[PDB]
Amino acid sequence: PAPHGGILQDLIARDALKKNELLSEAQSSDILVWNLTPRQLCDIELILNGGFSPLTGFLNENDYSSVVTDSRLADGTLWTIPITLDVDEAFANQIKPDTRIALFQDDEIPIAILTVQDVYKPNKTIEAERVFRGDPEHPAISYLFNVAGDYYVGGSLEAIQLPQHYDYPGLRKTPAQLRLEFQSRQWDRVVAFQTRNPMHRAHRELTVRAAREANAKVLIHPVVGLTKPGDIDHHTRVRVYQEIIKRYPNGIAFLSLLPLAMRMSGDREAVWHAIIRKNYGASHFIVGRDHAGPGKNSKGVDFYGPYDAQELVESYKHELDIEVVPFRMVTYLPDEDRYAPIDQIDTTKTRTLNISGTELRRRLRVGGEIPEWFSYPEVVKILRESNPPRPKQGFSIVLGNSLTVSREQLSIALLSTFLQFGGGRYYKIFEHNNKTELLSLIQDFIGSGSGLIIPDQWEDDKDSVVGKQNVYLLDTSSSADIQLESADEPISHIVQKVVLFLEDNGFFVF
Amino acid sequence: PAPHGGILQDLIARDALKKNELLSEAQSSDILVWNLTPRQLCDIELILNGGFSPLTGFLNENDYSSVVTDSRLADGTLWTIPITLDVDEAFANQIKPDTRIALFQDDEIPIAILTVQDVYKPNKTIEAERVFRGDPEHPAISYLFNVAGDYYVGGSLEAIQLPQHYDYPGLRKTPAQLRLEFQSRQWDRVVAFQTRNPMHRAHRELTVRAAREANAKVLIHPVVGLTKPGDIDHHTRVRVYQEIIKRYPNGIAFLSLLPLAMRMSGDREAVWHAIIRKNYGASHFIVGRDHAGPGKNSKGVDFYGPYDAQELVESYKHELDIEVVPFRMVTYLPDEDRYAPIDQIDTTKTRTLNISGTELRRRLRVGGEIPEWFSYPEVVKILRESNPPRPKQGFSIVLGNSLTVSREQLSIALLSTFLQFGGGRYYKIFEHNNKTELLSLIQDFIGSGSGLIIPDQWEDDKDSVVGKQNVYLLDTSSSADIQLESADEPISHIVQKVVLFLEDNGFFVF
Amino acid sequence: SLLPLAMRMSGDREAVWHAIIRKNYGASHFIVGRDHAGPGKNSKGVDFYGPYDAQELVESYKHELDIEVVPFRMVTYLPDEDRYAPIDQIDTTKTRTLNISGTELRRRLRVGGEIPEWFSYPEVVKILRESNPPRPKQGFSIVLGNSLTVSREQLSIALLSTFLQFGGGRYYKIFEHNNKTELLSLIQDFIGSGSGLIIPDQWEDDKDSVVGKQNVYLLDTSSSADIQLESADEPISHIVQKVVLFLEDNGFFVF
Ligand SMILES: Nc1ncnc2c1ncn2[C@@H]1O[C@H](COP(=O)(O)OS(=O)(=O)O)[C@@H](O)[C@H]1O
Ligand SMILES: Nc1ncnc2c1ncn2[C@@H]1O[C@H](COP(=O)(O)OS(=O)(=O)O)[C@@H](O)[C@H]1O
Ligand SMILES: Nc1ncnc2c1ncn2[C@@H]1O[C@H](COP(=O)(O)OS(=O)(=O)O)[C@@H](O)[C@H]1O
Ligand SMILES: [Ca+2]
Ligand SMILES: [Ca+2]
Ligand SMILES: [Ca+2]
Ligand SMILES: [Ca+2]
Ligand SMILES: [Ca+2]
Ligand SMILES: [Ca+2]
Ligand SMILES: [Ca+2]
Ligand SMILES: [Ca+2]
Ligand SMILES: [Mg+2]
Ligand SMILES: [Mg+2]
Ligand code: NA
Ligand code: NA
Ligand code: NA
Ligand code: NA
Ligand code: NA
Ligand code: NA
Ligand code: NA
Ligand code: NA
Ligand code: NA
Ligand code: NA
Ligand code: NA
Ligand code: NA
Ligand code: NA
Ligand code: NA
Ligand code: NA
Repeated sequence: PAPHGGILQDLIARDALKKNELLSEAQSSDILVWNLTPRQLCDIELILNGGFSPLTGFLNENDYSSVVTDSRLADGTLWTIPITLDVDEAFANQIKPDTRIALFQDDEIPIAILTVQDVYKPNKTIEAERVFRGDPEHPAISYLFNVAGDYYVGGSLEAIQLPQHYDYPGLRKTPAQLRLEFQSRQWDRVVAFQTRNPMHRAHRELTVRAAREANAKVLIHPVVGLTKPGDIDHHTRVRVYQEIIKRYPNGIAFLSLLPLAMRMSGDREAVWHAIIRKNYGASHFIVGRDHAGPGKNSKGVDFYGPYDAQELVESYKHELDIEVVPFRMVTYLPDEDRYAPIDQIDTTKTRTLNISGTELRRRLRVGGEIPEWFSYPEVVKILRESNPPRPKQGFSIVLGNSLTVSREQLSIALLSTFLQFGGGRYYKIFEHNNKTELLSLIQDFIGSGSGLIIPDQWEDDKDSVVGKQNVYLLDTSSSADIQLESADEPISHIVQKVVLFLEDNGFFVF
Repeated sequence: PAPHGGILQDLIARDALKKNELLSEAQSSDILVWNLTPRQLCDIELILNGGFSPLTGFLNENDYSSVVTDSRLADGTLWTIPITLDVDEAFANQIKPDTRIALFQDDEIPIAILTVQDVYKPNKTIEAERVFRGDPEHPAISYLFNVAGDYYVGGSLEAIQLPQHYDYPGLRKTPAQLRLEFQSRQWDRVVAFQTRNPMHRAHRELTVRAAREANAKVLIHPVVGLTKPGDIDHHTRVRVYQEIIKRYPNGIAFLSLLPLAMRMSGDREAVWHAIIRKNYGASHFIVGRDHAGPGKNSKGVDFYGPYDAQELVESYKHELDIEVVPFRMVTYLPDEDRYAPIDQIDTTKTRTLNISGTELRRRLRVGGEIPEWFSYPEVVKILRESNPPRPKQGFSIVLGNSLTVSREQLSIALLSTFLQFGGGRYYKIFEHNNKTELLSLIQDFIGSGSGLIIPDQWEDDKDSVVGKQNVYLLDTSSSADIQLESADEPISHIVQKVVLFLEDNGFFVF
Repeated sequence: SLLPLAMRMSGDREAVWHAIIRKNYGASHFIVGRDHAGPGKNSKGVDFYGPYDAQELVESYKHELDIEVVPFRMVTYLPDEDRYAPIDQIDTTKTRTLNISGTELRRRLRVGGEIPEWFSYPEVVKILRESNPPRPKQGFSIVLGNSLTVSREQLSIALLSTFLQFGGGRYYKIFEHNNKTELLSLIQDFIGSGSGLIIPDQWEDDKDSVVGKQNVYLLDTSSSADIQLESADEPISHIVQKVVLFLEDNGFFVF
């Protein structure tokens, strides 16, 4: 289908002959420079390659507000997610319209030249409410208030080069490249499958059903740009995708990585995803249950209805110009050993089975055995390997402040005690001295599977520098993960409590 | 048998009622304090519990020189290894005879009070030559010149408490305790087996043959104090011993950990070991091939003859007062599936098999399969788990100084590249900034199995702070582990060389 | 001992007959279980015979059969006790039973399912699977319907080349029958041999009887086509995908 807006805005192609010139300007000592934030690197790449057609830069206030309140660009073009260049007051103050800014990656690789149209201060509360539904726990809202700059810079782009990537060079196909891929294969019907999670059996069946329904080839188009916090890293997922793609009949599916930065904006994002997939050459786009939805908030309430996305996409059906293949909950049928859309069964006459993502991590963290019917063996192997069970996970024991015993001797005791257990885990007494360059290394070790014994707490002003993952506090306080009887409890006693606690949480298995 | 010298010098028992008094003196702000070095903690524990009877302190110059040149204490008592308290000039200068020094552990736990008899400066060259045979690569000689203090402090001890240990509290039996152990069991004949390596099938057979020859019960008495550099840590070995002990018939063997600090002094040490085991209650002591020997030097020549220890022990036979069970090379007999002393076979009429320690590590480092005949499965499992094969080992790539390319970009490229391989390894770009507190952490990560990408070298003055284990240098230099074509070689090229190098060395397996 | 008898599946009458035959052969006792010699149910789901008609009939001729009959009621499996037993001496709900009818049995055999260790011996199932292989090892035919407007020659080649890339030990062949019964009668032979046949044309209705309909699928725009096409001139790659996915859905292909 024709790219959204009618013209694929591949600016790399467009500006080719200005490459050298733009590059010179980008590195001229006079031009103002802004180093792109991670999400911005994702967005900038989708803008320059045509993935965000008709966009050709970051939204000015006129187009931005029109998207917030109208799900459309100022000219009426259907567009639900605002793509803006967020900066800080300090930087915002150095620019005026007509100004040319050089956009860099890692304060080293010049990506593009942005010609300023305007500099405004968005009302983040409206964007949060109208665009992401207002809930403060929503991933896009939390980003908007805690990471995003408070000033947006609307302006047009001139491409120097797409952001740099050293992993999967062959797989990050651009819209132009994907289209050629499909053509060389004479693929004129292609249903695209969005995803940010590893694909299990349900998904494989879902995608094949779609290929059959639409009479089209399958395009696995996963997001490797930025997804929901806590998601499985993309490297692991790519390994999973490349593995599961082999379960499809020969020459029916194609894999391509999408460097998109999701907002987990349920229904709006679904519309957005469809527009993006259309730009990339897809003729069909799948939209299953809770598409692009971030689940429930701490109160247990849904951020979106399980089918809001489908409803929203349905209402823009006649102007999306890409056919949507909707799916209802796809579940497992024990008694028949096969999956099927929930909308064509039940009646109690048939029993179903479903292993939610939650329950999935549990087995992964507890060494549980994931059902042969749920996912392929090769896939679980890859997953377990990236997210090992507790007995192979790292951790830290922080000797609380209330501790009255010798921190030095208690540290040694714990070290010697853990050492006798064996199991391949590496241990270390870790003195941070409140130095962030040491604090920031704590999760690195934990990530490496090592066990750390930290004799002292770090000042509260630095608590943010350390990831709380698998970090336990040994203290007399009520907020201690491992609570002590008294501040001067004898070491052997404290040691037994720490050992049994870790044993109870699966870190040790005898 | 009667402890060496006739009286078990269990000073903990002797000084019991002086415990409180000595403890008060040890913590009095006026007394001079010396914090025991690791090897000293091992020695101090063997002196205070009677393991070094008749010793009751660290050798004065008179007894020390008598041992260096006579293998005897000044009074004629047979004693081959000099046990001295080595300190530095600074400390030596603050003490005179009659002075009382407080000996601490971890500058916190008072171990004993030493009454000074003299302070002398030993001729380390003589001790090295007469006691350890002179070769500069010999472990005891390298320690003597690079770790030991240049001043010795002879003097008598008054025990406050044995050095603190939080691991294996039940297994570190003292001579008095072991003797009681044997008695409660009515064991009047016990053959002790010394060791610093994990026990394999050959050893199990060796020890059983001994039990049968001597008509005595078996005492597995391994060293957990200090052995040969590069040896398997004692925690792993203890796990191995506890595991292999189960392959003995019920109630024939006893396990006890010896906190001895070996000197790897072949024959002399053998004599010493025998004296030590006698003090501990053994009636028999095994002495196999190259007992307490450190193998060969870099030139391939033996530090000791494979049977020097046996010869030396034999010549002191009538005064050791503990029976020695000598063994010749115990090897494997394929054709008969069983081990046997080499002195009672060969003749070519029978083919043998032997997997030297060298070859042993190779399989462990290469994921090789260790023969069912060589060692028990449960044992190899424990070993592999502590010394994982290359595909699970950590490593570091240091971007050499000659590097002309962007260290920042080359770092990211390597990171992104390693990340796509998967396999449970954790990676990190590690910037040390020449800070030893960061440098000293490098081997910790490697030990944790992680892969580090270090963008810059560390000044040569700090090279000692980093263990060279699995640390590779990427440079154009000839001394580079991974040699580059030119300092400005393009990244993708450098990346391929690094990947293929690591792949060739087993770190990556596809 | 093998009995070269030609059954009539005549339930109760046949049971009487069987007993007479076994008596002639030297037996002193003859077993008569549930639905003995019965052909199950008809297309409407109704029984051809009562599950115990045979037993009743045999019982009424008891005094003149001169061979003793050992009657049995439904013998079923007892999970909780791991053992089988006549249904007439249990139930009461106090005990849970289990029964894998013959129907369900073929299903696993055709779907590669795993037959329970309690149901049959391993050595037996092995022999059965080997004689009645699962779909992924079964043969089949795709008949290019008459309504087909595309090049039958090119569509045949496409299907052949497509199936060939899957691998799995199956042998494929474009099979031209030319309405010759000597060729038609060979179709099931190949299917029986596990081979996959691509047949470019239908055979005249007057010969349809010469071919066993087993695993023979019709690719056509008609409603009676096993694999229904959108249009008679649907482009080949499209038709190929439909045929592949259909066969994949019916277990002939597994990836
Ligand atoms: N059980 C299911 N039934 C129907 N659709 C599903 C099911 N699971 C996942 N999907 C669909 O698969 C696509 C991607 O799934 P996910 O990676 O989990 O999440 S999402 O954030 O990319 O939407 C979405 O269209 C989603 O709705
Ligand atoms: N193959 C062997 N034949 C005879 N004796 C052996 C053999 N292997 C080991 N031993 C003996 O076992 C004891 C301890 O062995 P090791 O742990 O390797 O080294 S040692 O430094 O403690 O002697 C020593 O008496 C040694 O000589
Ligand atoms: N579950 C069962 N309980 C009692 N009898 C059975 C059962 N299954 C089979 N039988 C008996 O076994 C004999 C032969 O069984 P089948 O081969 O299945 O069928 S039959 O056509 O020869 O009767 C018959 O007497 C039949 O009634
Ligand atoms: Ca703000
Ligand atoms: Ca819900
Ligand atoms: Ca108290
Ligand atoms: Ca010196
Ligand atoms: Ca030799
Ligand atoms: Ca050059
Ligand atoms: Ca019935
Ligand atoms: Ca047509
Ligand atoms: Mg890129
Ligand atoms: Mg101790
Ligand atoms: Na179009
Ligand atoms: Na930089
Ligand atoms: Na359609
Ligand atoms: Na809703
Ligand atoms: Na349209
Ligand atoms: Na618990
Ligand atoms: Na201290
Ligand atoms: Na000399
Ligand atoms: Na004897
Ligand atoms: Na010699
Ligand atoms: Na004696
Ligand atoms: Na090589
Ligand atoms: Na009836
Ligand atoms: Na009769
Ligand atoms: Na179906």
